[PDB]
Amino acid sequence: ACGLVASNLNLKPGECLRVRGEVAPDAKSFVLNLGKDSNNLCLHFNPRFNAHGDANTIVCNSKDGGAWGTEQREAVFPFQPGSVAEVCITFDQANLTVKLPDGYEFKFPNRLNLEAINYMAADGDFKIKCVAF
Amino acid sequence: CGLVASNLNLKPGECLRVRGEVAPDAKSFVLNLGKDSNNLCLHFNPRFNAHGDANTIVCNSKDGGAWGTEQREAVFPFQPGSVAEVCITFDQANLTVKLPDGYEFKFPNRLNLEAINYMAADGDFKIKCVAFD
Ligand SMILES: C#CCO[C@H]1[C@@H](O)[C@@H](CO)O[C@@H](O[C@H]2[C@H](O)[C@@H](NC(C)=O)[C@H](OCC=C)O[C@@H]2CO)[C@@H]1O
Ligand SMILES: C#CCO[C@H]1[C@@H](O)[C@@H](CO)O[C@@H](O[C@H]2[C@H](O)[C@@H](NC(C)=O)[C@H](OCC=C)O[C@@H]2CO)[C@@H]1O
Repeated sequence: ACGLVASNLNLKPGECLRVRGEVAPDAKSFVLNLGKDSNNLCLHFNPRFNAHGDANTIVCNSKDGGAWGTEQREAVFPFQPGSVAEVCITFDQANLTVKLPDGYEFKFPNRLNLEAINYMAADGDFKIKCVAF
Repeated sequence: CGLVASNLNLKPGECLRVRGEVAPDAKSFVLNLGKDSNNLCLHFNPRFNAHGDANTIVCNSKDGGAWGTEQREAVFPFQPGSVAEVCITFDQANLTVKLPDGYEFKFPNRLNLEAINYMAADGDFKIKCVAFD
């Protein structure tokens, strides 16, 4: 499903983007995309509950000029179907830092050259309740 | 200009809460709501000192790119250099706009929208949080 799209976010390095949403009881996966536009993502954040052959795995990637980068997976899955979850994201030139429920945090390399994050899109089985910038 | 959001999927009776910062030198700010940028059920424009108005909220609609007839409100609970929250709901007949300090007004739903999918900010108001109830 296609969810909320925001543009002109003007999120600068060090600033925090917070997103709170409801994970569907029968959720299979959801996505938060961040970057410049739909073809230029410094972060594709994709928790997979049960999707693409994956169970309870966070998949991350980038997209540069339409081209998917090299996927990476994380080793903690602090999401439950049928619950509210918050995600908090910042960045600097080297990395995005993703803070999750249950104390967990990880970094994903920043493979694009964006001065600010201007675009966010949410998709899949996560109903956005609040965005704070 | 400011934040633009699409795919909001706001339905009748649901509450959209927008918090932000009114600039210290504010002259005017805008929240636009509707289907898309050409079809606005609400152009909400507090004018501190702008476009011929002092301390007046101007409201209008836009239907297929054409501005409607302006409505001016009777109240103005905004100050430059402050934080302010605006809360909006709608139904068949009207948008209801709840303002700081207990003020509220109605603006007719001229386009008869059954969903609000688009929001945009402009002017001397920086959005800091958007919430959906
Ligand atoms: C469009 C879109 C969003 O979906 C794709 C996106 O989530 C990317 C992120 O990298 O992954 C795509 O699926 C991958 C899948 O993750 C890969 N799995 C493994 C384990 O590496 C897969 O690998 C081949 C199988 C060993 O390739 C697919 C499709 O590209 C999402 O489709
Ligand atoms: C585009 C855009 C955003 O700005 C315009 C928008 O707010 C519309 C909404 O109807 O109003 C435009 O300004 C009017 C202004 O409301 C009028 N003021 C008065 C007091 O009638 C003005 O009248 C002539 C000057 C006293 O005309 C302007 C332009 O139509 C905003 O430009």
